[PDB]
Amino acid sequence: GSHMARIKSALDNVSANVMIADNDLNIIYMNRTVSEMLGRAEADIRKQLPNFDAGRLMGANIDVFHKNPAHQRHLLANLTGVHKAELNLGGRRFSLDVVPVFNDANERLGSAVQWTDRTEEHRAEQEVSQLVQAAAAG
Amino acid sequence: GSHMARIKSALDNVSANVMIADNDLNIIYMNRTVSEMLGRAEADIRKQLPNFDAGRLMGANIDVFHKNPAHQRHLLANLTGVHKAELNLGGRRFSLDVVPVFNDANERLGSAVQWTDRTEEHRAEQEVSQLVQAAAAG
Ligand code: HEM
Ligand code: HEM
Ligand SMILES: [C-]#N
Ligand SMILES: [C-]#N
Repeated sequence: GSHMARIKSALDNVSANVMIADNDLNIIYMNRTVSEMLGRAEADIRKQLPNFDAGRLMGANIDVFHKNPAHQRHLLANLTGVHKAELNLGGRRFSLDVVPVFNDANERLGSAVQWTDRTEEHRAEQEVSQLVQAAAAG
Repeated sequence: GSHMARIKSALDNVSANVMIADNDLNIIYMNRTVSEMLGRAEADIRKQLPNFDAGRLMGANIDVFHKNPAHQRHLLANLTGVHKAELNLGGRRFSLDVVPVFNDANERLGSAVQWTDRTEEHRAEQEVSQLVQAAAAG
């Protein structure tokens, strides 16, 4: 359907990482920003997920990527509003934001995930964290 | 005990917002950074929590601040590693990171929370989020 055209228009060049999987968890869209970023980080990511091929991403099922794919599968299948969480990707830390997406006829197209790098914030936290616990007890 | 001295030394001037409550949820420490920041944001915060008095913070019980204080109370009481979440504070968005803290004799002193502003990231997410859902269905 032409939902796909509207999507490319609105997101293709926006500043955010954006990716969409269908109801089968098949990647059916990814914007330029996220495409560039996953390109660079491929080797680093491969250390974590040996199967990750950046160039083989469209069409891909994202189960491969998930520790227990059954868990996202359920999660997604019930998502109603936004889900907020974090992931490690290639030793970098991202906040992830997932929302379901629907066509004009309110059918569910799938799920939109948006990744925001927060590696620095996250390392800082780790520091302050151990620094505090070190101080509290020599 | 002198755990308190080591804490002030290590954290008083560090770049992070840091605050510690005891096993009773009484604020027993707050660093300079978080003190300055909560000062500024007091009026904004008061819109959300009418009781919030910035200047009356040491000694304060943080139940007042929590929607169902019973929930953090349980949470904290079982915390073993780090807890990561988010909060609204005075219409600003913060990532929060909570770790238990212990003295030299492994007694539990209480809980250390660290707040990291992510209002901008969070508004961006909201945008991209609705932008996507708008595009997917006119
Ligand atoms: C539309 C695309 C995708 C969606 C909708 C999706 C969905 C999700 C969701 C909902 C979570 C929730 C974590 C939680 O709350 O427990 C998650 C975690 C995670 N995702 Fe994805 N994912 C997608 C693509 C990817 C890709 C491309 C990767 C890696 C290349 C990936 C790797 C991970 C990792 C490492 C986690 C952390 C927990 C785990 O490994 O199971 N995801 N994902
Ligand atoms: C040592 C100090 C504090 C600790 C350890 C503490 C602990 C917590 C924890 C563990 C959560 C978890 C949220 C979740 O996962 O459901 C939370 C949420 C929250 N905290 Fe705190 N808090 C502290 C001080 C404060 C202060 C000073 C405020 C406001 C002035 C505050 C306001 C909130 C708010 C608004 C939430 C969101 C959910 C709710 O309102 O119950 N906290 N807090
Ligand atoms: C998927 N994150
Ligand atoms: C409390 N955050």
